[PDB]
Amino acid sequence: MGYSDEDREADNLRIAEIIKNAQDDDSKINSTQELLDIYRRLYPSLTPEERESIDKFVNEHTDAIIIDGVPIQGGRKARIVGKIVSPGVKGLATGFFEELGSKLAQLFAGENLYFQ
Repeated sequence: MGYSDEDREADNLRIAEIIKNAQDDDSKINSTQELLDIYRRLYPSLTPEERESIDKFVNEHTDAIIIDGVPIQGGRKARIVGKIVSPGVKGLATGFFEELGSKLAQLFAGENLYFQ
């Protein structure tokens, strides 16, 4: 259907590289932030029906990160530097970090959009 699958590999390469480049909890949890960037890349013109596929692996499949009475939704790690977070929530980010890698794998079959 598409005509640039070769370009998709570029974004996917980052997802896999993040997992392989991570081993410890602090490294993975901290690396998870970079993984989120790859997600927005596939948010150029996604539909509700199509995006539903990914939602099935985040909405009722992944967990959220409660920090400062302001947890996130949609399986993802928000930017929280120097906050009143706990050691029980910091680790939770790692649980989704690994799973996120596999999820982004399928997302590769669509498109991307770099910007910063």
